[PDB]
Amino acid sequence: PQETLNGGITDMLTELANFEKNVSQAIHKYNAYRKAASVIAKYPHKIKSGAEAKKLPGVGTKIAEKIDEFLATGKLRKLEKIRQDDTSSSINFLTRVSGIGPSAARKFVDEGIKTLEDLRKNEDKLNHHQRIGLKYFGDFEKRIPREEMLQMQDIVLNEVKKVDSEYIATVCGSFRRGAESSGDMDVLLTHPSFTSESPKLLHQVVEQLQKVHFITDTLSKGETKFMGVCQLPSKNDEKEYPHRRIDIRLIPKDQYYCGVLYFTGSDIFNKNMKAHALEKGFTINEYTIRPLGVTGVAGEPLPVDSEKDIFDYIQWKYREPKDRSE
DNA sequence: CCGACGGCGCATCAGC
DNA sequence: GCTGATGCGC
DNA sequence: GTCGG
Ligand SMILES: Nc1ncnc2c1ncn2[C@H]1C[C@H](O)[C@@H](COP(=O)(O)CP(=O)(O)OP(=O)(O)O)O1
Ligand SMILES: [Mg+2]
Ligand code: NA
Ligand code: NA
Repeated sequence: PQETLNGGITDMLTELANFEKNVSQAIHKYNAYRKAASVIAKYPHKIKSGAEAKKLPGVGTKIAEKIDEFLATGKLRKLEKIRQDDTSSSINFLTRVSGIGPSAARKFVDEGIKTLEDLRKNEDKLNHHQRIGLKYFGDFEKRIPREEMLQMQDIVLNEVKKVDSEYIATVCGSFRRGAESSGDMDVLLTHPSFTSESPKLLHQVVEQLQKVHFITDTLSKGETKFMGVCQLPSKNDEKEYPHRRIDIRLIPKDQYYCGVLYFTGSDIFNKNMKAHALEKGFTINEYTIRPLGVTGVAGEPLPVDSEKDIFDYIQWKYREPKDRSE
């Protein structure tokens, strides 16, 4: 539904979420406010009262009261107060830097470091990840048009196959679901030589992507997970492309399609679909699907060579990534 | 009333 | 030096 | 903050 509908309420609730996460360090309250914001965002009527909102799952007594105040006055006193608080507003702002969480943000502000400018002046106090987040502060907040995501996929699949034609690589996330923009790029990688039974398999791929100057920085890298930065090549005379976030995950072959399913999402759909599998005698996670015995004891992971196999264990019919919004 | 609300890879800290 | 905890992001 | 055992 249109934002004008309840956008004021949803904006209020998201701002509250952010203060709970970044300032109060209350992650579960952050998620409570986000859940309330989502269900309200999907509500196809302009909310007239807190009572009306309370009928939705995730909206309770306190949010109902906040909605009543917002509706009667057009603001929320406590949010107005938080906004003008130099300490709170600065802490909340610094967490937009990738690598600066609530703990780091609090410490910086405690010592007089409140702005990106102060961060620039204080490089020695920033760890590697934080320096990268600062460097690309603006770029990391931009979204990625699907047309660029396709150019990016083109490079990733080409270079992976060039390293070893037996690798399998799948760009997952919202992109695989057919979205017209993405926040970042998620790549799942596997290889026949890597099973749960059985490295350098990930390194070889990261190395090649750096060699062709697609990967530009590294946030973290181990034997199964890479998190870093990449950029599309620019044409002479054209404005250069923003730097983008990319993650690459190496997963065992025998867990690969459970991973593709899971990392394609949405979370709504995942959380959603864990359900059916249960009621049908199955426990599912990002790695495996296992049968639940008559007392609830999990059996060995079931064999899986496709996304559809998973649906076929729970007697469902394949639903394309296109239709997995929920 | 009162505990769950996701869990885990990687980087870095804290303590030994 | 090593092992476990914490912070962070997802 | 909300839900639910
Ligand atoms: N809070 C959560 N709980 C459970 N699962 C979650 C999750 N957040 C993300 N996931 C899962 C599903 C995503 O497809 C996948 C990657 O999460 P992602 O952060 O890359 C979001 P996509 O779903 O990629 O949107 P976007 O990138 O275009 O903005 O991991
Ligand atoms: Mg993504
Ligand atoms: Na951050
Ligand atoms: Na952030």
